[PDB]
Amino acid sequence: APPIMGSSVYITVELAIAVLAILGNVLVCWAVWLNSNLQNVTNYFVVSLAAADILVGVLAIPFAITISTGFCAACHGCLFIACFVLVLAQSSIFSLLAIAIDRYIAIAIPLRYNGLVTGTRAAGIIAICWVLSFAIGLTPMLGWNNCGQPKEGKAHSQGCGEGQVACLFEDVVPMNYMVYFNFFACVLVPLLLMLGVYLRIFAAARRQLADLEDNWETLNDNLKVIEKAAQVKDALTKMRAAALDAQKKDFRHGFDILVGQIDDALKLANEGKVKEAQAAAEQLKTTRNAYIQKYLERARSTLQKEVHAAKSAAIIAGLFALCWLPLHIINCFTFFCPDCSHAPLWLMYLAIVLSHTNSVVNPFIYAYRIREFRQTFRKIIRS
Ligand SMILES: CC(C)CCC[C@@H](C)[C@H]1CC[C@H]2[C@@H]3CC=C4C[C@@H](O)CC[C@]4(C)[C@H]3CC[C@]12C
Ligand SMILES: CC(C)CCC[C@@H](C)[C@H]1CC[C@H]2[C@@H]3CC=C4C[C@@H](O)CC[C@]4(C)[C@H]3CC[C@]12C
Ligand SMILES: CC(C)CCC[C@@H](C)[C@H]1CC[C@H]2[C@@H]3CC=C4C[C@@H](O)CC[C@]4(C)[C@H]3CC[C@]12C
Ligand SMILES: CCn1c(=O)c2c(nc(/C=C\c3ccc(O)c(O)c3)n2C)n(CC)c1=O
Ligand SMILES: CCCCCCCC/C=C\CCCCCCCC(=O)O
Ligand SMILES: CCCCCCCC/C=C\CCCCCCCC(=O)O
Ligand code: NA
Repeated sequence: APPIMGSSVYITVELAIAVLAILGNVLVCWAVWLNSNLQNVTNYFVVSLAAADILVGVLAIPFAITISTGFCAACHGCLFIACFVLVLAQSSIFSLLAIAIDRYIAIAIPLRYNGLVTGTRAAGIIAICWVLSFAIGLTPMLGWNNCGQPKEGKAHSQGCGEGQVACLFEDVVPMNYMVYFNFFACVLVPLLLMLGVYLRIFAAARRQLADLEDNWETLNDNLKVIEKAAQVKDALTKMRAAALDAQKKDFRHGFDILVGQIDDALKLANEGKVKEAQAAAEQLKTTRNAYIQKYLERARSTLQKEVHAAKSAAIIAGLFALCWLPLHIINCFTFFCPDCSHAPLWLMYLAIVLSHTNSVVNPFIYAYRIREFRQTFRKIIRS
């Protein structure tokens, strides 16, 4: 069949993807500018991520359509066209990595976060990443390419002038750079690092919840042994150690009557007044229900709020890896198996449009998983 027929379908799908990539991600940057609640260090990385997805539809996708024609051009002008999308992919990887680290510091060392992670330092970190992404993505232009061994039979058949070449990715971009340098070092290694950071995040949160529950059960279980008891001095000692262990306002009050009531009943045991030491220790049961019980339930909800946020960010990085791995696996076959038959053009088309689809999914996740984004999105849509 005519080659223009199948080309029109691929061009149509690519042009539609760019429209959704530009529209949705601009809506993300608009919400962060208006709503001040969205103006935190974690969201400055998702705006840098949205800018990379906006630039995919404005530049990378139009570049991909020009590559498909095999037009004649200077080999270095062809290099910038074929390799610019690598600059945007590296920027997203660093943005995903930075997001995972931010949520780790928030759950591991929550007290120092506001002093550790500041808005003026992230603006330089984002700038450092974008400059480094241009270096990684444009590495073939520094000499690691195939401009010195041009395909003349393809250049003569295409009618290319002197100094030009049939602009094709697999012709000017070496496949050892794509597999060893791009996929392994710059993509796979940071992705595995992202998997490790999220493991330590979910485990630490599961341990903090378990530590809080046991500190509550130690406060309750030992309340039954003082009332059914030197035996009262033992439990009142496990009282305090577990009371301050759970200390990690109205709460600061409630702990003061708690540690105070346990202190009063403690000395009543050192001098033998057992029945009075008992009676002085069932009055702290009222303080437990009116103050210490409320602090524990509030911290459990706050813990879930941070975990839900860590889950949402973990989904974004997972969707990235799913949309980009099929393309890299196909390159591993072209490189590691020369006796294999090269992947057909339709499968390559499917791998290109699948990698482009990652520039559309992220604004959907924020609206579905982050309430503040969804509400802010509605105010702009209504107005
Ligand atoms: C602000 C935005 C839109 C700027 C966009 C700049 C783009 C469109 C420009 C900048 C550099 C340009 C390339 C530079 C060199 C060559 C080699 C030549 O033989 C064919 C054109 C080609 C391949 C150019 C295509 C267009 C190009 C990629
Ligand atoms: C990345 C996750 C979702 C797994 C997806 C599976 C993909 C990447 C796998 C499954 C089957 C694979 C194909 C199986 C056989 C061949 C024939 C060979 O001559 C070229 C590679 C090619 C065409 C493979 C390319 C990669 C492939 C399409
Ligand atoms: C951390 C995980 C996701 C890494 C993914 C593993 C990658 C690197 C693995 C999985 C499947 C592998 C391919 C499976 C089959 C073949 C055919 C063989 O004739 C050459 C090697 C080749 C082409 C392998 C190359 C490496 C490969 C692509
Ligand atoms: C993300 C990196 N990357 C690649 O890894 C790649 C590639 N193009 C090929 C393969 C050739 C090919 C693909 C589509 C076509 O229309 C065509 O005419 C030829 N590869 C292996 N693109 C260009 C779209 C690309 O940017
Ligand atoms: C929403 C994104 C809109 C993008 C609009 C631009 C899309 C088309 C871009 C340039 C097409 C490539 C130009 C190459 C000239 C023809 C090549 C040839 O005939 O040999
Ligand atoms: C939704 C289905 C779209 C079409 C299939 C998408 C991906 C299929 C996965 C791999 C199947 C193997 C494809 C290889 C084609 C034949 C290879 C050959 O001709 O030697
Ligand atoms: Na992206």
